[PDB]
This record gives sequence, C-alpha cells and structure tokens, in this order.
Amino acid sequence: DVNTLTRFVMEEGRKARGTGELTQLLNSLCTAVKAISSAVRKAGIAHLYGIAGKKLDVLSNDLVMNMLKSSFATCVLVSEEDKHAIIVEPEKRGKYVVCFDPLDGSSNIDCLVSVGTIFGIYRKKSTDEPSEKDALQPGRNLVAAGYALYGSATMLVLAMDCGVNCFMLDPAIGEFILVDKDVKIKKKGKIYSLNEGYARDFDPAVTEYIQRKKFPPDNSAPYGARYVGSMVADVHRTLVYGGIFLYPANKKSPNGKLRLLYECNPMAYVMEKAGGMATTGKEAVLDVIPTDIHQRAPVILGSPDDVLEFLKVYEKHS
Amino acid sequence: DVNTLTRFVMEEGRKARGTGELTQLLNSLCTAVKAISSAVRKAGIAHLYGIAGKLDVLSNDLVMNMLKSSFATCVLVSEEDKHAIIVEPEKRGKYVVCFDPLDGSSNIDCLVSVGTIFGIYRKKSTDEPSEKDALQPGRNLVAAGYALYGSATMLVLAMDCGVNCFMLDPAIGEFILVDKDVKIKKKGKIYSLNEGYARDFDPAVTEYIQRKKFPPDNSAPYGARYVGSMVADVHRTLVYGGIFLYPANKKSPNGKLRLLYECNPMAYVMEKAGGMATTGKEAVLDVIPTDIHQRAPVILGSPDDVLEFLKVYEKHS
Amino acid sequence: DVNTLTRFVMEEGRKARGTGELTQLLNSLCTAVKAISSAVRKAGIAHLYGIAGKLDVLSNDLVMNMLKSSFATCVLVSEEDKHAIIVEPEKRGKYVVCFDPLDGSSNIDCLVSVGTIFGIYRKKSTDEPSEKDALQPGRNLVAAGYALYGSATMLVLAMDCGVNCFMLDPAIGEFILVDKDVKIKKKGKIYSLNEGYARDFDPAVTEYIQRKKFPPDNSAPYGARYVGSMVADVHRTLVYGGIFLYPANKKSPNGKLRLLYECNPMAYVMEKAGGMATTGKEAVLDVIPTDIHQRAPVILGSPDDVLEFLKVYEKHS
Amino acid sequence: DVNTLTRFVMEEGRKARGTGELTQLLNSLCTAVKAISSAVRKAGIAHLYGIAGVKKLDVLSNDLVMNMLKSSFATCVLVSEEDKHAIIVEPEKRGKYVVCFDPLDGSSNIDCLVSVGTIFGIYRKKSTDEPSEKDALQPGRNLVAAGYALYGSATMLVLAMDCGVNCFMLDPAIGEFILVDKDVKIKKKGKIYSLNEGYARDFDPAVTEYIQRKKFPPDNSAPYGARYVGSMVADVHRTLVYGGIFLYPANKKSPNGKLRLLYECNPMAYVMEKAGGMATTGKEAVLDVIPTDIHQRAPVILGSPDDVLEFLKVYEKHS
Ligand SMILES: CNC(=O)Nc1cc(Br)cc(NC(=O)NS(=O)(=O)c2cc(C)c(CCOC)s2)n1
Ligand SMILES: CNC(=O)Nc1cc(Br)cc(NC(=O)NS(=O)(=O)c2cc(C)c(CCOC)s2)n1
Ligand SMILES: CNC(=O)Nc1cc(Br)cc(NC(=O)NS(=O)(=O)c2cc(C)c(CCOC)s2)n1
Ligand SMILES: CNC(=O)Nc1cc(Br)cc(NC(=O)NS(=O)(=O)c2cc(C)c(CCOC)s2)n1
Repeated sequence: DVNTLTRFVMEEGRKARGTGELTQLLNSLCTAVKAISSAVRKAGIAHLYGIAGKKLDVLSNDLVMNMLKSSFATCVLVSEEDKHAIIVEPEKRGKYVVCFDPLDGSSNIDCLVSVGTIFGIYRKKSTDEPSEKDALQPGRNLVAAGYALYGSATMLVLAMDCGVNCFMLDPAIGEFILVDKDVKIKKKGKIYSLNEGYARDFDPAVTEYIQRKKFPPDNSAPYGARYVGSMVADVHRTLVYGGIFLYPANKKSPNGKLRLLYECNPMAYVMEKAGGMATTGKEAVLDVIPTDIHQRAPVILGSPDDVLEFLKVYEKHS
Repeated sequence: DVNTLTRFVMEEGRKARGTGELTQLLNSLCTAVKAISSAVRKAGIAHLYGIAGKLDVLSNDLVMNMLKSSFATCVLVSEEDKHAIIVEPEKRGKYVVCFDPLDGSSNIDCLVSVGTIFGIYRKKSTDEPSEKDALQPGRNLVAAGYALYGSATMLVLAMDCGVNCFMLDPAIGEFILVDKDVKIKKKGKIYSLNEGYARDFDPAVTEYIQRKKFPPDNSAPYGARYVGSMVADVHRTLVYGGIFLYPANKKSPNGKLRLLYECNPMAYVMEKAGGMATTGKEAVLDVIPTDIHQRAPVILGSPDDVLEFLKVYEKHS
Repeated sequence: DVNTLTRFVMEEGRKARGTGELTQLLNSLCTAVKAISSAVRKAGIAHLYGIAGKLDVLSNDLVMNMLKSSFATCVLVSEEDKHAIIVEPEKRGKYVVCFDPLDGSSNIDCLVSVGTIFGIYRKKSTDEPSEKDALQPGRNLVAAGYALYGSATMLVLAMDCGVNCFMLDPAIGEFILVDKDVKIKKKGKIYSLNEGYARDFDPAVTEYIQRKKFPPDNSAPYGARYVGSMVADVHRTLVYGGIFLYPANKKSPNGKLRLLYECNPMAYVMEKAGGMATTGKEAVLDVIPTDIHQRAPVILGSPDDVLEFLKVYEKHS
Repeated sequence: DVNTLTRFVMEEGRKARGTGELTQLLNSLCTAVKAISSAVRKAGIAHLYGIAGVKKLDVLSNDLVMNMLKSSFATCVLVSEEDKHAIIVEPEKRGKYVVCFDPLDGSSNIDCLVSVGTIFGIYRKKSTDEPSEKDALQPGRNLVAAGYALYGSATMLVLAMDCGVNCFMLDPAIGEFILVDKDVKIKKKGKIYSLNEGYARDFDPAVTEYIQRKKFPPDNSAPYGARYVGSMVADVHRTLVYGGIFLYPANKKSPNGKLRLLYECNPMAYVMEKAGGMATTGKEAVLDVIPTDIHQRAPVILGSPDDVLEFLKVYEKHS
C-alpha cells in the first residue's frame, strides 16, 4: 500500500491519540521543505538572468520560520540564521519548540554540492512565558527529528519513537512517498568520513583511529574514505551504507565545530533510532545539557561497532 | 542579454560556418540530459510505489537514442556497453561520441550527486565506421563536457571558444547561460582523493599529500573533500580551484577511471579553463588509446597545484 | 497568513473535534488530484513518443486507489464503473464518495479544460455497505467540490463553513488558499448552454434564452459562453456570475448530466456560495436518487438569474 | 523516431539551405512560450500568497516575447497587441524578420481559468528602407510562418509553414515540445458552430440565417452542436481538431469586426489554409486584405471548407 508523509504522520498521530498539533507542525515543515527544494534546484532562475528584460539561506530561513509560526503549533524557534531564539506571537503559540538549520552546507552551494535542512522538535516543558530557556533541553527529550537532503533527489528522513522512515519527494506531484520503512544502520561499515586536511590539528586519538582505518593491524581490507563537506549528505550516506562520521574536538576547538541543538542532536537522534551511536568522545551527544543555543559539540557517529572502536582508542589516550 | 544553450551553440555554429551537424548533436544531447535529470530527481516515483495500483540503463537508452536519431553520429562508446555501437547507415553522421551516461550511479542509493560525461570527436579515418574511430587522443576533441545532477542541474560545455556553464531551469526546461568563458584559479586550497587507499600509494602521492597537510613553508593546510563521484569532485575543483587525484593502486595498476569517457572530457574542460591534467608521465589528452574501456591515472585542477604535484613526481623518478 | 489545503482542512477538523477520517480522505483525494493534473498536463509524454527508443482510466485508478487506502471510505461510485465499489473490510471507513474522475475528457483531444468532481456522504446505516449507501439526496453531503484542470489547476471545496478555492502551485505541489468564503454575484451577465439543441428545447427554456438576447426591459443583452466541459462552465459561473443550463427536453426528460457525481456536487457548491440549483421542478439537492447513474436536468448560478428562469418555467406550467 | 520542435525546425532549415535566422527566431519564441506556460499554470504562486512572506500576466507575456525576439538577432520590427506603435529593434540586434503577435490572447477572462494562448505571424522584411511600421503592413499571403500556443488542459504549439501544419505538445517534465501530430488537415465538413450568440440582436441577417440553418436544418439532418469558449485560440484549435466553423463576423455597430487582422486573424487564417480549410471576411480571403493600420480589425469566418462555403452562399444571398 502506497503511503505519503502526511498520511503516515496522521496515522501515527491517531494511534497515539494526540491533539494534532505535531501533525500540523510536521505538515507545515514539509511544505517549507518542498519550497526550499524548488529554490535549491533553481526553478525560475531564467528570470534572474533577464529572460523577461534574495539569498538562498535567507529564503530558506524565511520559509521555515513563516510556515512554523503560522502552524499554530510552536512557541520558540531556534535557527542557525538567528542570534536569538524567536518567540512566537501569543495568538499563534502552540506547545512545541523547534531548532533548525534551514540550509546546511550552503557555504559551498556555488559548486552544487548536496545541501539539506535539519530539524529537532521538543515539547515545551514549563508553563512560564516562553523564552530561549525552553530550547536548552538535552537531545534525549526530542519528540521528533530529522532532515531533508537536497541531493541527486530530495529525501526527507524522519525519526520518532516508532523509528526512522525515509520519504522521497516526487517533484511531479509534490508529495513525499514512503520508500524505506523502519530503517536500521549496519552494525559495522567500511567507510570513514572526516576532513583529513586538518590532520596537523588532530587529537592523537583521532590520528590513531584513522591510521587503523588505512593500515589495519589485522589482516583486513582498509576502509574507504568519503567527505562531501556537507553534514546532511555525509550523515545520510553513513545511515544508508554504514560506517563512521567524525567532526571531532581538537586543542584549537575543544568543543568541536558543529552546533549541538540543530546539527548534532537531530542527527544523533536519527542515528540512535536507527540502532547507531553518537558520542562527543566523553558522553552521548543526546545527554549533553546545553547552556547556550548556539553552543558547539564534537561529534562521532554511525555504525555501533565503528563508534565503539573509536571510543576504545579515545579512552587509551584519556 | 539572456542566453540559452541552444541559442549559444547555434550562434557559434553560424560564426564557424559549419553545416549544423554538431549543433544537431548538441541539441539532442541536451534533450537527453533534461530527461535524465527528471528521472534522477525521481519524477514519477509515486507510480513506482503504487499510487495508481533502472536508472543507469534508462540514462544510457536516452543518450543512445537521442544521438542515433540526431543523424550526426557514426560511432558511440558508452560505459554501459562492452563494444562500440555502430550507427545504422541511414542515420550516420560524421561524429564519434564517448560518454558515461550516469557517472557515480553505483552510490545513487545515498543520493550523492551524479552526472553525465561526454566527449565528441570528428571521425578521422575514411574507413567503414568501427571501434577504431573512437581510439583518438583527447587532443582531437571537438567538444566535451558534463551535466552535474547536484543541488541543481548544470551543463558544462568546453569547446575551442572556452568553457561555458548553463543552469537547467526546471520550471521551463531550458539551460540558461550563467558563467561565461570560465577560468580556474591559478592555485587552490582543497585536495581531493580517496585516502583510504593510502597503503597502496606510490611514494610521490604520499609525499604530495603530506605537504598539503603539513606544509613545509608554514602556510595553512589545504582542506580535503572527496564526494566519490567524479563529476561532483571535478566541478568543485573547477569552481573553487585545487586538485583532484585518482592515481594507480594495487587493485587498479592502470588507474581506475576510464580514459575515453571520464578522463579525457574532464581534462579537455580543465585545459580550456586554463587548468592542467596529467597521468604523472604525460598529459591525459596525449595518451593514445588502444582499448575503448582502458583506464588511466589522473591528476587535474589548478595549474600551480598540478605543477607542484609534478615536481614531487619527478623527484621520485 | 498563508494557508494550504491540508492545513486548512486539519484546522477545521480540529474545530469540529472529529476523529480525522474526513481529513485523511480529503488529503488522499488531493494527492490523486495532483497526480491527475500532472498526467493531464502531459508530463512524461516524451516517453510515449520514443525519447528512450487511457487518461480517464488512469484518473479513475488514481482516485480509487488513493481513497481505498485512506481507510476512510466504504463505498465508491464512479462515472467509470457500472456498479459501486465496495471497499475491502480491512480498509473500510465511514464515508461514501461519488466522483467523476475526469469530466469533459471525451473532448480532451482539443485540450479543452477538464476536471474532477466529487461528493462525500456519511454512510447511512451500520449494515453491510452496499450501493444503497450512495443513494442519498444531495442535502446530506458533508463535503463536495471539484478540481479544474484549466489554464491553471484549482481545487474548489465546499463544506458547512462555506466555499474555498485553492490554486495548485506546481513548483511545490501544494494547494494554496487564494479565495476565502466565496460568494456568487446576485445577478450576472452570461448565460451558458448548448443552443445547438434549440429545436428540442422546452418552451420555457426557449423563452428564457429569448429574453437574454432580446431583453424586454431595454437592458443590455447577456453574453454567451459554452465550453462544453461542465467544470469549466460551472467555475466561470461561480467566478463571474450568471447562469448555466443543461435542461430537460422531450428526448431527455431527465436531462443528460449525472445526479450523484455531477449535478449534486455542483449544486452543493452553488448553494454554499449563495447561489441556486434547480431541476425546474425542485432543488437538485432534494432529489432522492434510485439509481447511481441516474440523470438530472440542471439550471444553476446566480440567484436572480435562476429565479427569473423559474418564473418563466412556472408560466409554462 | 521521436522529434522535437527545435530539431524539426533545424531539419527543415537545412533542407531549405537558409542562413538560420528563422530557426533562431523560432527557437527564441519557443523559449518564451515555455516561460509563459509556466507563469500561466501559476508556478511560484505560493510566494505571492506569503509562504515566505509581482507583474500582471499579459504584461509579463509581452515582456517575454519582446525580449526573446529582440535578443534573437533575427527581427527588425515587432508588432504587439500590447503596444500602440511598432517596436523597431535597435540596429545591433536587427535581423530580416517582422513579427506580429498577441502574447496572451483571451487573458481578459483568465480569472476563471479559461484556456488562453499566444498567437504569432512572421514576415520577411520586404523593402530595403530603414525599418518602420510600414514593414508590418503586409497581406497575410506573405507570411513565412505562423501559429499559436494553446495553454489549455495541456500546452500545445501549432506551427504552420509552407510544408504544412504541425502540432507539438509541451512535456513539462523536460521542457521540450514533442511532435505529436504531423501535417495536419481539417475535416471537409464538421458538426459544430462557434460564435457569441448573446449579440444575436446585432447580427447581420446573413449570420442570423446561417445560424438558423445550423439549429433548424431545412433538409432535416441533425442540428450542429454549439461551443464558444470565448478565447480565440481555444475555439480555433477545436475547429482545427474536430472540424466545423468559427465566426466573429461584422455587424452594423462593428463593420470591420472585432478581432485584429495582423496578430489574430492572419495567423489563424494561415494555419487554416495550410490545413486545407478556409478563412473569409465575407467579402474576401482574410489573407488578401492589405492592411493600412497595424491594429486594424477584420471580420472572420473560418474552419472546414464546406461549412465556410455554405456560410458564403447565404452571405451572397443577402448581397
Ligand atoms: C485523538 N485523536 C483523534 O481522535 N483524531 C486524530 C486525527 C488526526 Br488526522 C490526527 C490526530 N492526532 C495527532 O495528530 N496527534 S499528534 O499531532 O499529537 C501526533 C502526531 C504524531 C506523529 C504522533 C505520534 C508520534 O509521537 C511521538 S502524536 N488525531
Ligand atoms: C553555413 N551555415 C549557415 O549558413 N547557417 C547556419 C545556421 C545555424 Br542555426 C547553424 C549553422 N552551423 C552550425 O551549427 N555548424 S556546426 O554544427 O557545424 C557547429 C557548431 C558549433 C558549436 C561549431 C563550433 C564548435 O567548434 C569549435 S561548428 N549554420
Ligand atoms: C478530536 N480531535 C483531535 O483531538 N485532533 C484532531 C486533529 C486533526 Br490534524 C484532525 C482532527 N479531526 C478531523 O480532522 N476530523 S474530521 O476529519 O472528522 C473533520 C474534518 C473536517 C474538515 C470537518 C468539518 C466537517 O465539515 C463539514 S470534521 N482532530
Ligand atoms: C545553408 N545552411 C547550412 O549549411 N546549415 C544550416 C544549419 C541549421 Br541547424 C540551419 C540552417 N538553416 C536554417 O535554419 N535556415 S532558416 O533559418 O532560414 C530556415 C528555417 C526554416 C524552418 C526554414 C524553412 C522555412 O520554410 C518557410 S528556412 N542551415
């Protein structure tokens, strides 16, 4: 039986007997994602180049902000693009807090690299006036999370309590079609993924781990290397093929480079629901209690056996 | 003034005063590229999943069919076919085309950027057409390029007049000229190769990569990027500058990438953009092929970066 | 504030505190409409004509399949099917749906506007579902409307809260709310019917049309428009006002259009927009059907125009 | 073997051994038509209604055609329904053709989503003088090419040239015009008449009688059907496809009719005649009228030959 994102979400909403607010939010987000995908694929560019005589990340942010505000399902919105949390006007306020990166990887969009949208959804915990504090929850508290990848095609990956599900956008009809159900990552993979150009600044644990991938002590084949440089693409490949992705801490960056709330947490949630792992080195990404909405975190994620092996080496250097 | 691929090609055709065969070919190819892009972005997938109750193969069929019916080709070499395809007599024209209809497609399950690569030669011999007609050095290319199915779809076309980049506007199905007479940076800040085969590197590669990470002159280290799909890695190289390498290893002692329909078209694009492309021993475009699916090592990109690699290569004899 | 069809329906569903079944139904239907629109605008036709080497049937398949799998329906009546379709037990929900999947399609060769028409009823009893569950008067409609595949694609949805119009944005595949709580003009300036059958007209129709062309009170004559596709004619009538007629004659004492899935949905839309719809003898919505494909005469549009028609009808007894 | 508009045109251009200027013009026009179709089907309308949160459709349609034709290097004079005077192309962009067009016909009624279209006629510049409005005042007989795009249930381009009439469907998935009907010919006689009968009180008696005969046939054959979309491209296209007759005739109030000769009546008459149909003013072939003003009107009756001839019989009876 064919299924779409909207029908899938409604169906799980009815099972759970909820009030429908999350379904309204997810539908609204989905509409924004389709609009971002259209702009990313350059629909209407002929008009920009004078066939008849706004920047992408800004527009992407405007689309998500506007669709979420008008969903009546949110109260606090945190974006990569905004210095402070956005507090939704009273008459539009609902019970969810949303942290997102509207167009991740967009630094490099000039070369037409895969880009994506990342989101994490929390329930507001207190009855106080909404504020930035409502977004400072650990990833464990996520109600739903995921990403849209604008790649060779556009795919939405949604993780919730029921698992991880992948939906392909059919641009002929503008629907997200469920194509991979309850997806689970390989126990162990054959690809490692990080920027080795910064090898001079690596922590010795990272240096050793990568050494073992290239020059395996035992009699096994070396791992392959892939690094797109766009987190959604690298993480999605990791989910699909297995393996490991690293944006670790060093001396220069003791808290890593990626953002905890709207990059590391949603991806860690997806990984964990898919039976993978995600660590900072010292603890599970999802257990970090944030104190700042734009705070950074080291991240190492992927197949469980690979992450465990990394942890073993990390401890040897602790 | 706005310009499109078809109008641009017609305009250059008139200036050269040709008979129009190459324009018919390029137009045909462009149509196939649009059809590939549509299928790659998964238009109509709902029908596959039962709303009413294979990609590399289709891509090949599209290019084959559009080129055959262009009346402009005689020999077609494809990554997908073991032998060259000889066009039936009534449809024969004067060009030979070597292509990879969907490069990077082994990894399409993860929605990595894929692309279409093509090189176009004039039939050189007066013999009945055969596989031999495709065994020309890259120097003989009349036109070459690629379509990248990335965050958006772009067609990059290199000819004698230079390199030009066209964005597909999917709202109207037209390729809009957005970057004219493109030139690569003299020197870049990114290197691109699969370092997972480090154990098999020849010592020249090992040293060159060491210098990118640990620069002797105390400049900043280069960034690393490797998509694992050649069209994407090469296009980034064109756009941001830097260097791309796929050298020989134990598994692939003649390099891994295919000379006719991967290495040559990209080398031609690079050279027309003021870049370089080498096997280590010689320019990629100077290799005389003996087999249509033969492999070649390749190092390409910004001139200063490729020349630096060659310095190190020479040091190791 | 922007609004879409799905968000609009959900928000009215929550207000009404329903279980969500109607929302699942409407969302499913909306998906089928987008797929029909895509096929009607001929997406993928290049593949039909050999680039790599039925419409009414597909439209029906799309609606049938999307409604069955919505878990919200038990009985489906279609212009295309001689008997009602009874949904298999595990997929059965509480609603009955009558539809014409592609109205006007006999003339689709000339690219005339076509459309999809639908009416939705709540099931009558707790008995085993059967054809009988679809034989309700139009007054019982819970929701009704149409998609017009015209110069653009629009969905018109009528419910208790009124009539709302949504434009399909094909760039993103979303129905955008563009006209809220629409109301028809009290009186218009266009009449619409097939005057080629003038020899068979009831004398009341003859006289009414005469008065439109030769107005007794010295006002301007009405314009005439007749597309020959009911969704297009009715939508113009909603938007510009006026009157649409497919009346009874000697040859067709029950008219030509179908009551369940053409006349009733359009009458419901009209009435919710403050218009009227009559057979001549009674309101279309008051006819109690005895056969699912039964025909009905219909005269609909602006209230003043329909009332004037009725005056003349009464004069002829 | 599959064929597209651009390939078809290039192929006929090579056969004729021309310099390619007409091909550049037709390709440019085709690009504008695809841009019009996209806008007509409302691509990007969510942005108008505040999804993140300009130009009217006939104005944009005109801008698209003007701009694409000017930059084709193939035109010198452009006449548009939208512009009071002819546009003379700047010297560096001048080519040998004159183009008369209606960029979005039927657009007055676009609020109800009726079919709309683009109509065009292409002439060779005849004189060697500086280009001017005069270059557009040629009889339809001098047309080199003409046709129309119908933005209907789907988008179709109909192209008439010396080689005949050919119909191309736009595949919006790839943005190509696919040849679907070759060398099309109209039926000898049809069963549909098409005009606005709301203005029956102002009809010429010839028209009144002709229509009477369609509804109440003297020889007791079946009556004709009536269809009137109110958008000329849609009514004319149905006439081409199903056969029959289309009328926008002259009356006492409008002795020269209502439709425009250069960019409505002529291109449609040329298409009809290349398809083996007819097009008359009543007094003469539409293509034989020598224009004296670029926006001048003309009465028009066109379609299947037998139907037009029958209309002319009745017209002659009323002197
Ligand atoms: C009692 N409800 C009822 O009678 N009808 C009805 C109809 C529709 Br249509 C939708 C819903 N409910 C929701 O949508 N609930 S929810 O938004 O809170 C939700 C979404 C998801 C996805 C959940 C499951 C995931 O939980 C983590 S919980 N209910
Ligand atoms: C003598 N011609 C004439 O009278 N009219 C006319 C009109 C049109 Br429209 C096109 C053309 N000619 C061509 O298109 N020639 S071509 O196919 O061979 C070609 C294409 C490209 C791109 C070339 C340059 C590439 O090599 C450097 S060469 N000619
Ligand atoms: C108790 N519900 C709850 O807690 N949450 C919740 C969330 C969502 Br999301 C949707 C809904 N319910 C519906 O959609 N109900 S409905 O399908 O029957 C309906 C649709 C329309 C439009 C109606 C109006 C009747 O039209 C005549 S009634 N409920
Ligand atoms: C001598 N040419 C040559 O060597 N190569 C070459 C290549 C291409 Br590609 C195109 C063309 N020529 C044209 O396109 N000529 S045209 O613009 O005037 C024309 C178009 C149409 C459609 C015609 C038929 C018009 O009938 C009225 S005439 N030539």
